[PDB]
Amino acid sequence: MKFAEHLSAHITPEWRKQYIQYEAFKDMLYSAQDQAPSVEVTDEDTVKRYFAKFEEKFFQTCEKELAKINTFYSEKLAEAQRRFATLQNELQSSLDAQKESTGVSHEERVQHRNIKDLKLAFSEFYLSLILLQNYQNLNFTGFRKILKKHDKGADWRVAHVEVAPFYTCKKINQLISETEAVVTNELEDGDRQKAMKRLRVPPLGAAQPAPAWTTFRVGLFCGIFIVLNITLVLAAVFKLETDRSIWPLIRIYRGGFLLIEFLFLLGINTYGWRQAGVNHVLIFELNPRSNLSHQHLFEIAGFLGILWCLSLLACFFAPISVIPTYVYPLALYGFMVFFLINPTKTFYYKSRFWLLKLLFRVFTAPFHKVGFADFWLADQLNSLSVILMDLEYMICFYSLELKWDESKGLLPNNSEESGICHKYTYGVRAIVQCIPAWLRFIQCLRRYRDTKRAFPHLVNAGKYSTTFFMVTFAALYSTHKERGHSDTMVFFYLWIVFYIISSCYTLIWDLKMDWGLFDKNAGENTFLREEIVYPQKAYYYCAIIEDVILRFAWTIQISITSTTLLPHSGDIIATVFAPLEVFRRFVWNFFRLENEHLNNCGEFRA
Amino acid sequence: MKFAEHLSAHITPEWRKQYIQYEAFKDMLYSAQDQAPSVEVTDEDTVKRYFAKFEEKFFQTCEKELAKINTFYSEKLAEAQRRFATLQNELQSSLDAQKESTGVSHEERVQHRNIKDLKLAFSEFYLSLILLQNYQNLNFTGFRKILKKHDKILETSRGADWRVAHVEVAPFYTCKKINQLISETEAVVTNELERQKAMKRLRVPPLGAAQPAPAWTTFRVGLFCGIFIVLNITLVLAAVFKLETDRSIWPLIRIYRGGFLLIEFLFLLGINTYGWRQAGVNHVLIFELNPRSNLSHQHLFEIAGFLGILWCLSLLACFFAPISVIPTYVYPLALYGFMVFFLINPTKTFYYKSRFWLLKLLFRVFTAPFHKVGFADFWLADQLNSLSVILMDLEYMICFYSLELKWDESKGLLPNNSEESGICHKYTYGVRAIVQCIPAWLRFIQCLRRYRDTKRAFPHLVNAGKYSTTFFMVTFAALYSTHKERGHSDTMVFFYLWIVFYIISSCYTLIWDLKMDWGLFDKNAGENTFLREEIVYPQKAYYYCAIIEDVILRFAWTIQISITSTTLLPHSGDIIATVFAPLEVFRRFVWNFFRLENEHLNNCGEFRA
Ligand SMILES: CCCCCCCCCCCCCCCCCC(=O)OC[C@H](COP(=O)(O)OCCN)OC(=O)CCCCCCCCCCCCCCCCC
Ligand SMILES: CCCCCCCCCCCCCCCCCC(=O)OC[C@H](COP(=O)(O)OCCN)OC(=O)CCCCCCCCCCCCCCCCC
Ligand SMILES: CCCCCCCCCCCCCCCCCC(=O)OC[C@H](COP(=O)(O)OCCN)OC(=O)CCCCCCCCCCCCCCCCC
Ligand SMILES: CCCCCCCCCCCCCCCCCC(=O)OC[C@H](COP(=O)(O)OCCN)OC(=O)CCCCCCCCCCCCCCCCC
Ligand SMILES: CCCCCCCCCCCCCCCCCC(=O)OC[C@H](COP(=O)(O)OCCN)OC(=O)CCCCCCCCCCCCCCCCC
Ligand SMILES: CCCCCCCCCCCCCCCCCC(=O)OC[C@H](COP(=O)(O)OCCN)OC(=O)CCCCCCCCCCCCCCCCC
Ligand SMILES: O=P(O)(O)O[C@H]1[C@H](OP(=O)(O)O)[C@@H](OP(=O)(O)O)[C@@H](OP(=O)(O)O)[C@H](OP(=O)(O)O)[C@H]1OP(=O)(O)O
Ligand SMILES: O=P(O)(O)O[C@H]1[C@H](OP(=O)(O)O)[C@@H](OP(=O)(O)O)[C@@H](OP(=O)(O)O)[C@H](OP(=O)(O)O)[C@H]1OP(=O)(O)O
Ligand SMILES: CC(C)CCC[C@@H](C)[C@H]1CC[C@H]2[C@@H]3CC=C4C[C@@H](O)CC[C@]4(C)[C@H]3CC[C@]12C
Ligand SMILES: CC(C)CCC[C@@H](C)[C@H]1CC[C@H]2[C@@H]3CC=C4C[C@@H](O)CC[C@]4(C)[C@H]3CC[C@]12C
Ligand SMILES: CC(C)CCC[C@@H](C)[C@H]1CC[C@H]2[C@@H]3CC=C4C[C@@H](O)CC[C@]4(C)[C@H]3CC[C@]12C
Ligand SMILES: CC(C)CCC[C@@H](C)[C@H]1CC[C@H]2[C@@H]3CC=C4C[C@@H](O)CC[C@]4(C)[C@H]3CC[C@]12C
Ligand SMILES: CC(C)CCC[C@@H](C)[C@H]1CC[C@H]2[C@@H]3CC=C4C[C@@H](O)CC[C@]4(C)[C@H]3CC[C@]12C
Ligand SMILES: CC(C)CCC[C@@H](C)[C@H]1CC[C@H]2[C@@H]3CC=C4C[C@@H](O)CC[C@]4(C)[C@H]3CC[C@]12C
Ligand SMILES: CC(C)CCC[C@@H](C)[C@H]1CC[C@H]2[C@@H]3CC=C4C[C@@H](O)CC[C@]4(C)[C@H]3CC[C@]12C
Ligand SMILES: CC(C)CCC[C@@H](C)[C@H]1CC[C@H]2[C@@H]3CC=C4C[C@@H](O)CC[C@]4(C)[C@H]3CC[C@]12C
Ligand SMILES: CCCCCCCCCCCCCCCC(=O)O
Ligand SMILES: CCCCCCCCCCCCCCCC(=O)O
Repeated sequence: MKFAEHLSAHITPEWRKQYIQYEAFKDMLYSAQDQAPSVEVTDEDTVKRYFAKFEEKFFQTCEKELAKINTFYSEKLAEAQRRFATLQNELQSSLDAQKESTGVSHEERVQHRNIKDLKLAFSEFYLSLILLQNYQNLNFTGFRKILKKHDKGADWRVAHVEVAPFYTCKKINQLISETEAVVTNELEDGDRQKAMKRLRVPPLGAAQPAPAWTTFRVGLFCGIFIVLNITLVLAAVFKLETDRSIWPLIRIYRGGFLLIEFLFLLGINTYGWRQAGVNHVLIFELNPRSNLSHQHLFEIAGFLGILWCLSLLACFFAPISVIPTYVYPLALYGFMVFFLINPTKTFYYKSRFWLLKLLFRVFTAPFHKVGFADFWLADQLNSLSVILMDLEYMICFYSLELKWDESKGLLPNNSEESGICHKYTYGVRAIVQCIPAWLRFIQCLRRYRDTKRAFPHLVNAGKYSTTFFMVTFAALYSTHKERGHSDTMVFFYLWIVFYIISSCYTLIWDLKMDWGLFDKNAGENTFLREEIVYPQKAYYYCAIIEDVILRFAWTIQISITSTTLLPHSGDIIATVFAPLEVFRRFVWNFFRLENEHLNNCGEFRA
Repeated sequence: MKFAEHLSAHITPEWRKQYIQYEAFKDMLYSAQDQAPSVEVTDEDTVKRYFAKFEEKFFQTCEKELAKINTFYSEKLAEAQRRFATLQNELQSSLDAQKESTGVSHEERVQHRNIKDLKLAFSEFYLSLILLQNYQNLNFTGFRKILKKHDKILETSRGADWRVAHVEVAPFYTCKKINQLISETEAVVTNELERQKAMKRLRVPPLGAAQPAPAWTTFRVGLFCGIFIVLNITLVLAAVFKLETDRSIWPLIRIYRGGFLLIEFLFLLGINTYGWRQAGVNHVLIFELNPRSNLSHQHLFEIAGFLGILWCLSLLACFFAPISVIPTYVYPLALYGFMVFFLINPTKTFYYKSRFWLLKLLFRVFTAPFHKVGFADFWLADQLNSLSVILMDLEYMICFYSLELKWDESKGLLPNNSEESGICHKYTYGVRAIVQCIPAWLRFIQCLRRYRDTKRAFPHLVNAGKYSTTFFMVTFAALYSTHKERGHSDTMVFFYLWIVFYIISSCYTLIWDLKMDWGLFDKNAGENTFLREEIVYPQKAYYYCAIIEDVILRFAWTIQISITSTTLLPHSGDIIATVFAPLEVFRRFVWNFFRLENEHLNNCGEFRA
């Protein structure tokens, strides 16, 4: 799209006559491409003459429009400071009239109407300032784009555009800060939240509502998913066979359910960030022009939910009666992976390719610098470890447990489980669960070796490394219970000895390094930090309590399982707790990204 | 909303200091509203003095706003004519540059770039002209609203004589020259710049009305559509598998066909209003709807999907028979009862304005002779002509729940046997006949009233014949059926008449559709073969396909009378009728698209005159 159509789409005609006429230069460039001769048509010396002309005429035209853009941004910055002076005098007059209502009622009612009217006045003035940054940054991007199209110029953009007064003058940016500092101290008399609520203008080309077609698709997918889920519940209640164990099916489909729930919660998270003002575009280093809003994620979440409901429903009662049952769980995940890769330039190709790059960089953790996106994804994998181990179990079941001859082999004939796949034997289960905590450990050590700062890159390393010992002790306990040694219970102690640590280690951390709460300076925000982006502190306290509970939720599992001795209690509690784990990650994302935006806690961009 | 907040929604802030600052006057009214003394507080003569001072002070304030807005529109209209002259100079200079490529390539490419750029120039010129029309009519309604609010508060009528004697003669309203300025813009663009494309770019959809519906309503439309689709599929599967194959499902089909027709009609009406809005046919003026707030296509898709969901659920509950203690014959009654309740809900929720407007329209239509027929009344009374099967199904359901259903049996909705012998589904007593002729009676009486009101024997009496043919059509059909029941010879002699009138009614109401409703086959055709001079919709293939579709569908019974008399299937007639009813609603949906266009263009109904 070459930053040509969407650029004109988000261009206001009011200043369009003096923006970088990118479309006009496109027309000139293609039209003069149409008259490119060959070696025989014009001699090589004349070819060099033609190319030298082309390049120098393009560069002098660029110089002319460069001078035009500098002239406009100089006059408009003089206008911006003149408007600063005028609006400052008007706000001083409003403050004097406030003193006429404070230090010395129809008059007071008129004065607060005037206060709100000037509030709207600096709102549209902030909009004009946003238009001026549009001028600046879109001019920069158009310069780069047209010049690199000509090149396909570099020392020209650097030696003209990067030093031109139309981008070297970052004061307009801090002028926006003035518009901030003028408001909060004078308009709101010290209220930051209402300021950022009113004056902060969402981008017209990015934060605009998504097309009604995408919202309709989201609604259609959500409705189909709801009805399919209801039909699935009824099918389980009635049409499901009660004489066969349904555990392999649950274990196979628990990963897909956890992934779809995660995508839906991530859509909610990105909506929350966008509304609260946390510019995750900069934090994630995403493309400012085109990015996935919350609806574009709800769409994929609903589509995959429909896909999972249909697959599970076909697994419940066979519709074809000639196709074996296991084909549905195989095909669902197979074409989910296909949709993930999808080499063709369709179905969110930009975001899918970006995610594929991120996954490749994360998985090969030690040999790559850790950005915020990489750390964030390798942390998200920590709470989605159930998906990885469930995929491992599905592979094991399809390899060494499933009977390919029997059509209804997915649901075992017997109601008892004795296969190797769901056991901790050989340590395979232990290893596939420690993968997410291995990537984070390696990434933390890489950050330490890249910044030579022992803190917090080494405390993070210990926090991530506790799970190694915890899982190892759990595996030893399971094996020694299988064999029945005297040391068995001893290993159990070590599990509980380390588990209560590996939760506390990830509980004093989530509340202090990630969420930044319990700050030394609190003031009005009890137990919180100085600045709270989100509206109500009740959300903050609910998040604290929820994380405190969910980091120890394993206590309930280890309490019921070791006491009640139900026919099948461990699997039930694990399957119940996995969605709670994903919910905990969803809650954590809000406050982690907010703190990263505010205090730059990760020291990523510095 | 008192035309205050939604008004503030559609107000460009750049002229906000120039319109009537309605909120300000709302504040001044509320001031002295809290400053109104009593008889004991101030004596009666002083009460009159205070009230008269209030009248005079709002009156000179209204005079000040009158003068300010008059001066602003005078300045803006002088600016508009200077802009018109200057843009005419620019556009004729573009004509000269065009002649450079025509009478006197990079130059031609640049010329068409300036052509598209100037097209944009008059795009925002049209936007500014529309803003001036806003300055006119929205401010007009602003004075209307503020003065009438003051009148109600102060129990006076001097505000009415003020608006009539100041605003109605004010230069800012009497000067309709800005509307003819838009007219000149359109004429110049059509003649010089470019009809279909000219009315496509210049015509700016209203910012407060045609703006896309909130995403929280498009989402609801999607949710309802998806639930409906899945429920529809589950219902088909339940019919294929879980439906009992020993009983006759005919009473259920007949009871539940009416709701399906109504929901399909509402969905097709949503499609129709989207088509009118996109094609540029303003249905707001023609239908006499409120320009500010009206139902867009999504607001109708929402109700259609919701009612489809409810119908599908009711049919499913009648199918699976859950709870196991509530009988099967409660679900259709509950569904139709709640539909009626939702139509007549008195609370100010769920499209209260639209529902009250529809209630008024239905009351005016059904008491046909006593009310002057507008376009809305004629249109609604015409819509029932293709929805008569719903009225027939409601009559059948009434008869079934009264005289044939067994209240003792739980599974009484589906009869024990597989044969039908009840009176309800027959033509006996003419109850199935008079119910069929109700929409025709309403239309016939409405058009006779139209004649008695305009004294123009045409086309108010030819249309009366069109709506009266079906009287003889139903009379002969019912009499033939009754005489065939007994077996008298004359029944055969009567049958001819039915078929005879079948080719005298469907023909008669065909030449009407293609000539006086749609207005095609006009004497002046030109390039538009078989069509009228000006066509709004893009492709003429749509028009020809519509002609073929209407020709086929107005003659539907030809197939039915061809099949039920040949195969002699035990239940061919009911199957064919149930198949044809949705086709009948589709034929009405197609007819609307072109009837409204012709009414907009040629004022064929002669309604607004
Ligand atoms: C046993 C049966 C159980 C069945 C459960 C199956 C799952 C049910 C799923 C429920 C619906 C999920 C999606 C609902 C929200 C859809 C959002 C959407 O697409 O609309 C956009 C919405 C409004 O648009 P606006 O904010 O004006 O524009 C923003 C510009 N980008 O803008 C927004 O995005 C903001 C508002 C929506 C986001 C906040 C609320 C999200 C949903 C909260 C949970 C709802 C219930 C979830 C499932 C039940 C479990 C609790
Ligand atoms: C495989 C291991 C199993 C464990 C789980 C691992 C995968 C979890 C799901 C993916 C991670 C969550 C989504 C990550 C993106 C979040 C970032 C965000 O808020 O913005 C969305 C992002 C923006 O991208 P954008 O700015 O449009 O790109 C412009 C490029 N110039 O755009 C995005 O949305 C980026 C992500 C791609 C698009 C949405 C996700 C598609 C996933 C398809 C299904 C995956 C199935 C995996 C197989 C499971 C089998 C068990
Ligand atoms: C991705 C994988 C590939 C796709 C897989 C196929 C699609 C999903 C699975 C559809 C399954 C449909 C049902 C198949 C029935 C097979 C036979 C059977 O066991 O019947 C179920 C039961 C039997 O009742 P019985 O009285 O024994 O019938 C006697 C027959 N004369 O009968 C009953 O209980 C009644 C039947 C109820 C069926 C409800 C099914 C609802 C969902 C269907 C699909 C909806 C999709 C909608 C969304 C699509 C996207 C727009
Ligand atoms: C045996 C199983 C059988 C299965 C059958 C089940 C029933 C099928 C039900 C299908 C329902 C589809 C209707 C839902 C469409 C709603 C679309 C919508 O609301 O989108 C908004 C759309 C674009 O909006 P925009 O122009 O951006 O802005 C408008 C300014 N306010 O604005 C619009 O509304 C305009 C564009 C959409 C409307 C025109 C096309 C809609 C209908 C297409 C056909 C649908 C299928 C019909 C059923 C099949 C039989 C033929
Ligand atoms: C009883 C006899 C049965 C035979 C059928 C008779 C009823 C058929 C359905 C109603 C007729 C179709 C609706 C006609 C609308 C035509 C105008 C149009 O396109 O605009 C929609 C109109 C605009 O209204 P608006 O401008 O918002 O309000 C004006 C004041 N501000 O707003 C509208 O949409 C107006 C209509 C009201 C809202 C939608 C319809 C709700 C009705 C609920 C279901 C009706 C159930 C009837 C009983 C059936 C039992 C068998
Ligand atoms: C407004 C009206 C009043 C309210 C209406 C109530 C809701 C609509 C009716 C729901 C009916 C649910 C099914 C009830 C079944 C009762 C038992 C029965 O006859 O079952 C039939 C079939 C075979 O059962 P069988 O195998 O014999 O059972 C053995 C017992 N262990 O067993 C089966 O049913 C097979 C499983 C398929 C069930 C498909 C049901 C799909 C629809 C459910 C509702 C969806 C609503 C979603 C939208 C809500 C809005 C968001
Ligand atoms: O839409 P995209 O896939 O992101 O590609 C477009 C555009 O592709 P097209 O040539 O097909 O229009 C190209 O614009 P130019 O720089 O060549 O003028 C270029 O991508 P390619 O050259 O590889 O095709 C560019 O860069 P990128 O793909 O890295 O984003 C990008 O345009 P935008 O950066 O403005 O989106
Ligand atoms: O929302 P609506 O039902 O259309 O009513 C509003 C508004 O009602 P509210 O007082 O509740 O805001 C009133 O505006 P005022 O004339 O009092 O300023 C008045 O209706 P009521 O007095 O009966 O409540 C008026 O008339 P109507 O309801 O007939 O339309 C109408 O305002 P609009 O005419 O601008 O729509
Ligand atoms: C993550 C996604 C791709 C799900 C993984 C599915 C694929 C990769 C896995 C799951 C089950 C697997 C099969 C399980 C068992 C056997 C039998 C063995 O003798 C040859 C390999 C073969 C045939 C495997 C091939 C790969 C396989 C199809
Ligand atoms: C560098 C340090 C801190 C981390 C190294 C992590 C690796 C080497 C650890 C983490 C989890 C461990 C496994 C946990 C459980 C089992 C099962 C047991 O019956 C044999 C050992 C075995 C298979 C362990 C092997 C080593 C292991 C894979
Ligand atoms: C008390 C414990 C057990 C449960 C409560 C935790 C849950 C329900 C709370 C804690 C954090 C909360 C979120 C915090 C902030 C926001 C942003 C706001 O714009 C919308 C609500 C939203 C998205 C909240 C939704 C509810 C939420 C997820
Ligand atoms: C209206 C929307 C929510 C869909 C309706 C779904 C719920 C309310 C329906 C669908 C399936 C129904 C159940 C189906 C079967 C039985 C068995 C018997 O004991 C009667 C009640 C009972 C237990 C029903 C109660 C209501 C029920 C649970
Ligand atoms: C158009 C909408 C309202 C649907 C019509 C439903 C209502 C009006 C109809 C449907 C069936 C009807 C019932 C059918 C049969 C009888 C038995 C008779 O001895 C008294 C009246 C009574 C009890 C009727 C009352 C009205 C009734 C409940
Ligand atoms: C004014 C004229 C032109 C139109 C009047 C239409 C009315 C009066 C007509 C139209 C349909 C007619 C009915 C059609 C069929 C039957 C059944 C028959 O067994 C007795 C007469 C009866 C019940 C008719 C009575 C009169 C009727 C109701
Ligand atoms: C083939 C014959 C027998 C029957 C088919 C008729 C149907 C499919 C045709 C006839 C009239 C047509 C409509 C006429 C005009 C419009 C308005 C336009 O903006 C979108 C398409 C739309 C909405 C058409 C859709 C298709 C349509 C409904
Ligand atoms: C005007 C143009 C389209 C001609 C229309 C012809 C139609 C209306 C005519 C011509 C032939 C006719 C059919 C000829 C023969 C019979 C057999 C008789 O036992 C019942 C009526 C029936 C089935 C007629 C029904 C009406 C009919 C189909
Ligand atoms: C499964 C049946 C679906 C019926 C309705 C489908 C509605 C969505 C069709 C999408 C077509 C592509 C249009 C994309 C336009 C956009 O995203 O702006
Ligand atoms: C049947 C369950 C539905 C669950 C999801 C419901 C989504 C819509 C809920 C609307 C809440 C109120 C907001 C209405 C806003 C509006 O009027 O546009």
